[PDB]
This record gives sequence, structure tokens and C-alpha cells, in this order.
Amino acid sequence: KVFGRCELAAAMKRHGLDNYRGYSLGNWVCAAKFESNFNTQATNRNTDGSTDYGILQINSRWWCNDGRTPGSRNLCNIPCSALLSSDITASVNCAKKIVSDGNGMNAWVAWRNRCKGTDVQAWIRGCRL
Amino acid sequence: KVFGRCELAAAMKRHGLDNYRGYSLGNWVCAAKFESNFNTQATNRNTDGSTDYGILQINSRWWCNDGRTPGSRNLCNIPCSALLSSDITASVNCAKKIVSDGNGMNAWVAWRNRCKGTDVQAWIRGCRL
Ligand SMILES: [Cl-]
Ligand SMILES: [Cl-]
Ligand SMILES: [Cl-]
Ligand SMILES: [Cl-]
Ligand SMILES: [Cl-]
Ligand SMILES: [Cl-]
Ligand SMILES: [Cl-]
Ligand SMILES: [Cl-]
Ligand SMILES: [Cl-]
Ligand SMILES: [Cl-]
Ligand SMILES: [Cl-]
Ligand SMILES: [Cl-]
Ligand SMILES: [Cl-]
Ligand SMILES: [Cl-]
Ligand SMILES: [Cl-]
Ligand SMILES: [Cl-]
Ligand SMILES: [Cl-]
Ligand SMILES: [Cl-]
Ligand SMILES: [Cl-]
Ligand SMILES: [Cl-]
Ligand SMILES: [Cl-]
Ligand SMILES: [Cl-]
Ligand SMILES: [Cl-]
Ligand SMILES: [Cl-]
Ligand code: NA
Ligand code: NA
Ligand SMILES: [Pt+2]
Ligand SMILES: [Pt+2]
Ligand SMILES: [Pt+2]
Ligand SMILES: [Pt+2]
Repeated sequence: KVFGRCELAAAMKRHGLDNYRGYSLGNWVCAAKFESNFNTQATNRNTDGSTDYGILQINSRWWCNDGRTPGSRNLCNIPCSALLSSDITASVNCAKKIVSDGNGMNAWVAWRNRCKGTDVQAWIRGCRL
Repeated sequence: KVFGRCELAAAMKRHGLDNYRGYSLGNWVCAAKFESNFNTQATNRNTDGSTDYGILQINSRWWCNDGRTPGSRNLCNIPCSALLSSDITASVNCAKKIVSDGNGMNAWVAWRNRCKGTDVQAWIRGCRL
């Protein structure tokens, strides 16, 4: 599913992300924009042989099982394919574990490089959440 | 899901592939081995920006919608994520359309290069189908 901007923000709010570990909703929408272009089916392979899945490009090395990432963990206890569903629950729940891990949203490199420090509020403006 | 060899062959037989358009079951198992290593969650991006999904690496340019393949069709009328399920029905049904398209199993480049002309029977031997 490709989400519209306001549609994803509403879904994120409903699914418990707004101010989760101190991160306003606009942070999560901005991250999703640059990670996946709001597309739940986005995949991208990394040079280490891991793959990033879904609207927040959750990586197979630590967080989900894809059966092709040698020496990896499955900390969210899910198949990575669950992260590609039009229902975002799995991606949200796994993101809550990631963001709680110590480095906050810096775990998302595109967040650090493109959202951190910016006017993230703009990503939710105009939206009826 | 990563299938064992005999397990996938049984699933393929049950799901109507054995001799489908004249291709013995060993052809389909051999194709799946070299396309995905029998892993339903296999994805691989092509240089044209399309992506191959699932046990038979079905491509997003013609056959499934992934919302990121410009100018593409969705001839199997499915989201590409359906092709990554531990249930192979969607991949099988879409493969039946592919193989019927005119070029038979040559549509699978790894089939042409690695299975065509070989003793494909060996892929199902030892199996209780
Ligand atoms: Cl979709
Ligand atoms: Cl959709
Ligand atoms: Cl769609
Ligand atoms: Cl929702
Ligand atoms: Cl919901
Ligand atoms: Cl799993
Ligand atoms: Cl699973
Ligand atoms: Cl599992
Ligand atoms: Cl949702
Ligand atoms: Cl939902
Ligand atoms: Cl929903
Ligand atoms: Cl933090
Ligand atoms: Cl699995
Ligand atoms: Cl599984
Ligand atoms: Cl599994
Ligand atoms: Cl089956
Ligand atoms: Cl079945
Ligand atoms: Cl779709
Ligand atoms: Cl869909
Ligand atoms: Cl759809
Ligand atoms: Cl199956
Ligand atoms: Cl099944
Ligand atoms: Cl089954
Ligand atoms: Cl033929
Ligand atoms: Na993993
Ligand atoms: Na397509
Ligand atoms: Pt769709
Ligand atoms: Pt939802
Ligand atoms: Pt699994
Ligand atoms: Pt089945």
C-alpha cells in the first residue's frame, strides 16, 4: 500500500507513535517518507547481505527473519514479510523496539541525515489526525 | 518460509504444477532452487528498477504490483508481497500465467541457464510427493 502523507500520520497516531520515546509524529512521518516513500512494500538490499523492509525500512540483521541473512537475529519475532503488509501494526511494533534500543531515531540513517533538526512539524500540517 | 526440497515439490504438485504446460515437476523445483534457494521471502532488485519476489522470483514489471516500478503492469492482479507468503498459492497461480505467456519456462532466466536440458528428475527423487 502506498500511503498518503496525512493517511500515514493518522495510522501512526492510532498505532501509538505520536510522542513515542519523545519523538513527535512528524519525526516518524518524515522518516517513513525518506525511507520508503510511504510504500509498505519497499525493500532495499544492503551491501552486508541484509535487507530493509517496509515503510520504515526495518533491517533483517537484527529485527526480522527473512531466512537469508547469515548470523542474524529476529528481535521483533516476525517474518520480514509481515513488515510489507498494508496493515502497519507489525512495522510500528517493531519500530517501538528499535527506537527504545539506545540510539533513539538515529537507528534510521535517513532520519538522522534528512529529518533530525528540521521542521518535522511540517510533515503533519494540514492533517486531520 | 524456507522449504525443504521434497516439501516444496509436494506443495507444487498439490498446487497443480506437475506437468503444467508440459513441464515436469523437477523443472519447477530446479527453477525455485536457483531463483530463491527455496525461500519464499527472497527479493532481488533488478537494474531496471523492477524487483523479483518469492520462490520463483516473479518480476514487478509485468506480474505484480509493488508501487515502485514505473510503467508496470500487474497481470496476476496481486500485490507483490503476496508472493512472499509461506503459502505458495499466489506464486503458483501467477507462475501458471507466466509459463503460458509464449516462452514457456524460458521466462525464468535461471531455468534456461541452469535447469533446461539437465536431469531435472533428480530434483524430485527420494520424495514422497
Ligand atoms: Cl499495494
Ligand atoms: Cl493497496
Ligand atoms: Cl495497491
Ligand atoms: Cl491504522
Ligand atoms: Cl487500524
Ligand atoms: Cl519467521
Ligand atoms: Cl514465518
Ligand atoms: Cl516462522
Ligand atoms: Cl494501518
Ligand atoms: Cl491497519
Ligand atoms: Cl488500518
Ligand atoms: Cl532519544
Ligand atoms: Cl519465515
Ligand atoms: Cl516460517
Ligand atoms: Cl521461519
Ligand atoms: Cl501446499
Ligand atoms: Cl496447501
Ligand atoms: Cl496491489
Ligand atoms: Cl494491495
Ligand atoms: Cl490493492
Ligand atoms: Cl504452500
Ligand atoms: Cl499452503
Ligand atoms: Cl501448505
Ligand atoms: Cl513450452
Ligand atoms: Na534476521
Ligand atoms: Na507491477
Ligand atoms: Pt494494493
Ligand atoms: Pt491500521
Ligand atoms: Pt517463519
Ligand atoms: Pt500449501
